Amino acid sequence: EPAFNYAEALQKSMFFYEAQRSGKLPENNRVSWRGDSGLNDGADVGLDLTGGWYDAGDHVKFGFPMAFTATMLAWGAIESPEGYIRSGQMPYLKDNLRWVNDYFIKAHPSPNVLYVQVGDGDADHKWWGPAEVMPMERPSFKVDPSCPGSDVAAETAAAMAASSIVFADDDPAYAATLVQHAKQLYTFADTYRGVYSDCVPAGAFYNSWSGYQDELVWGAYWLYKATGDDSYLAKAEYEYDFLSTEQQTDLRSYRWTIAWDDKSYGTYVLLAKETGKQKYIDDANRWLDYWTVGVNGQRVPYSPGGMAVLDTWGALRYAANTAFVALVYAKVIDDPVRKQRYHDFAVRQINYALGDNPRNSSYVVGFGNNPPRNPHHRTAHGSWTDSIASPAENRHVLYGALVGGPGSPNDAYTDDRQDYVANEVATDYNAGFSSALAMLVEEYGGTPLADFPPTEEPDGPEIFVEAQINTPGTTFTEIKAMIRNQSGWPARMLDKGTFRYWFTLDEGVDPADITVSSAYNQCATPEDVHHVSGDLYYVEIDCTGEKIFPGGQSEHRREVQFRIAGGPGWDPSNDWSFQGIGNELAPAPYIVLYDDGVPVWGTAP
Ligand SMILES: OC[C@H]1O[C@@H](O[C@H]2[C@H](O)[C@@H](O)[C@H](O[C@H]3[C@H](O)[C@@H](O)[C@H](O[C@H]4[C@H](O)[C@@H](O)[C@@H](O)O[C@@H]4CO)O[C@@H]3CO)O[C@@H]2CO)[C@H](O)[C@@H](O)[C@@H]1O
Ligand SMILES: OC[C@H]1O[C@@H](O[C@H]2[C@H](O)[C@@H](O)[C@H](O)O[C@@H]2CO)[C@H](O)[C@@H](O)[C@@H]1O
Ligand SMILES: [Ca+2]
Ligand SMILES: [Ca+2]
Repeated sequence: EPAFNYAEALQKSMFFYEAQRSGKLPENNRVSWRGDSGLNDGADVGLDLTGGWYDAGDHVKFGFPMAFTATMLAWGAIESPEGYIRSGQMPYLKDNLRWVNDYFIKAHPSPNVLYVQVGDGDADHKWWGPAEVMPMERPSFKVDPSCPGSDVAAETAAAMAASSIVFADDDPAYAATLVQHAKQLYTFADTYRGVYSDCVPAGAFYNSWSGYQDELVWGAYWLYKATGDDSYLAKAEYEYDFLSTEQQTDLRSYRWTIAWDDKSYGTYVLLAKETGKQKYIDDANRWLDYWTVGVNGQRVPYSPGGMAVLDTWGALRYAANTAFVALVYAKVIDDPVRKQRYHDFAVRQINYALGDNPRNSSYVVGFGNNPPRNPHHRTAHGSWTDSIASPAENRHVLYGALVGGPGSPNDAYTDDRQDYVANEVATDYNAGFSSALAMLVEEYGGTPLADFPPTEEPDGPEIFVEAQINTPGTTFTEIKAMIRNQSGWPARMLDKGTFRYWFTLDEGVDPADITVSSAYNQCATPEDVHHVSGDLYYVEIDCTGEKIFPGGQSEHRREVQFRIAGGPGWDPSNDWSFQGIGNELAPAPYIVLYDDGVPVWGTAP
């Protein structure tokens, strides 16, 4: 039996990806706390750019890492389709890949034009709240021959190519369409050279630190696989010689690893696997050795707990990416010693992430023992006051998300939501991780949870009305009502609200003489009252036009003070809406709040 249930981890990983979706969500949506969002993406350029994935805990749709994630996800499915079949996750993987690939098609309106970003990094990062109610404008950026982006373009080509292979048997039509798009994108990237971060304002988030050379090799190889066109393999091998060497030696880079920016490492193994040339094998060997035994005395930093810590930001992601590729290489190399080394290294790194560490805790949200509970994720947190600090605990469980983890080689970590360097989550963080999981399911087995996902229930009323007697009076009843929108299942706008306060006509009180005034009212103040039947009447406060949403202190609520003066004879004790209203602001169950005529809170007479 496996040390950890890899099938379950994988199953949750796929759920995470579904939680990262943007656009109009399907009817079959598994994440109850996610609603439609980014519905006007692309409007600024008259295009429909809805869909795709939110990059991390933020809401900007960064094309570069989104494309990479897609390729890594497809890669793992090509390596171990059995792993996805066994864990019963194959349909979800295809579903997730279809989601991001549909978007890529939407974003490629012509052969040499690719939209690589929707949203502004700074503006988007200045606000902290659920995606469904984002209040900022989201500009769409692109790359064309006038300002190319060979890296992002070639990656998107690789993404669509690799996926076409996955859909090949299921949807030959779809597969063909991805292949067609991929060729155009690769051509565009090879013909118009350039770094995409020179054209789109993503440099502060996903700067093209290595250039496009690695993507030209990467993209070529994958198109080769999808098409079978030998010229593509030729293209890859040629471009391979132009890869980055290290410091002073003529040796190709071996001290880092494959991630959204640098695909050099992937190509070492991929071409070695394809051709079997010593040239590739040496590079792949040197890289994987630096991560295991070391080369020339140098070795990637290791913690006492056994974790390979490459950098501070998203440490587990790097180790996980290497763990996957290592497993892939472990099957092609004949060397018994190396095969063991790489394979054992991979299982160790994945196991560490799943719980086998000094803290004996999982680093995969919602999985294992003592998992993280507060990752740096806006929608998962569910703040309604534009604050990362409130509420204390994330209101949702982002099942399957792999956190950054220990940024230093000391196995230390603190589940702090405000730590985006170690506690943020991301689509690419789970890319290499998921592929490794699929390989491990095929080998060590595991079984998915029959009843998953659990259906979360709201942590209280989401949209309600609170009230208290503002000023005591005997010929009138002055109320201080506070409309609230703290929704999270999912977050929703409340722009057509109205509420009713029912009261009973008293002996000696002429309705004609009843007045409704206010000294402070963020909504409208009505002139007359409304007779229902008999002695039953009601005051209607109109808040339509007011955008009440869980995204700020003043945004989520509307204060309405209102005095109903009836003169001598006025008696609030027989009034329906008055039941329960004390001197402290508290939910008023008898004041009905309506969203466009539909009751959302309270009970009517
Ligand atoms: O020089 C060594 C090596 O560098 C490689 O590039 C690194 C780069 O040095 C490093 O700064 C960068 O760090 C990224 C990180 O990988 C990424 O996960 C994170 O993403 C953020 C994003 O910036 C936010 O906007 C938001 O969306 O959240 C996410 C997740 O937190 O951002 C940081 C900073 O940009 O990673 C690069 C890739 O490893 C070169 O590729 C390599 O060739 C060099 O040898
Ligand atoms: O880019 C780093 C990190 O920023 C996070 O948003 C920050 C924002 O950059 C800062 O100006 C503001 O004061 O605080 C917010 C919240 O920490 C963003 O949420 C991360 O995704 C991103 O990785
Ligand atoms: Ca690159
Ligand atoms: Ca009365």
